[PDB]
Amino acid sequence: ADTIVAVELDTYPNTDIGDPSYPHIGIDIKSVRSKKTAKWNMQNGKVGTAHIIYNSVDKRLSAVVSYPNADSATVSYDVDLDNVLPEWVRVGLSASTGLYKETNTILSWSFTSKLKSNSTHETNALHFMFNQFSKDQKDLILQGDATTGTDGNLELTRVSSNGSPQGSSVGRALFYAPVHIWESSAVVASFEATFTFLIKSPDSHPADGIAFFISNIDSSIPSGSTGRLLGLFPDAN
Ligand SMILES: [Ca+2]
Ligand SMILES: [Mn+2]
Repeated sequence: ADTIVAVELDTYPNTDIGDPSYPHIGIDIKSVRSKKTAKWNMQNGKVGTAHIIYNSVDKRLSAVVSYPNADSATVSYDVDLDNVLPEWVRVGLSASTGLYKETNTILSWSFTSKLKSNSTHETNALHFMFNQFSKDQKDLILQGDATTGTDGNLELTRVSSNGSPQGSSVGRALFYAPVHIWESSAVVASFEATFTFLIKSPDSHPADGIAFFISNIDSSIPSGSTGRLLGLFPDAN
């Protein structure tokens, strides 16, 4: 029952729900079964960066993920987000673990949305940038097991005292202000997001992944969305 558009960094291959047989980046439109994927050579324990871009003229949601000293991965999907999402949304980060586990640490997150109207003074914009996260980060809405401030970072899923990731965990952080992504006088609407993340696991098979997502403003974690559902979807439809 929420509406979800997401870019997933999916670390575990669930081949019965359509994943390819390797870690991958994907574009999810109202379903965990990605509309488009690309292979991702995820590196356990290294800091990675993902970038997400869209605009209402081209109507193409694109993402790129990379690590220093490595080649990038990229995915794009043609989708008119004015037909999928409401006029006002919230934007956020989500991650989960299941039987298999990893840390889902966010070290920085930035976002910019712009609406240009046909007026003389055309520009409307929202921008935020976090390069550290406090214990009490009042402009984020934390859901589930998400916490901020441990080492100045945002830990989307549970990590024990000694730094070990926990299984069967799910958490999200959403920016506190609603974001206006369509307006009747806008001639161009666009957005960009970037986040840096550290996925580490003591295991040879980490799971489940991190996603950037855009949702209805009152979105909440679906019941039972640990593991393969990434904190985003109530089922694998
Ligand atoms: Ca998966
Ligand atoms: Mn997937």
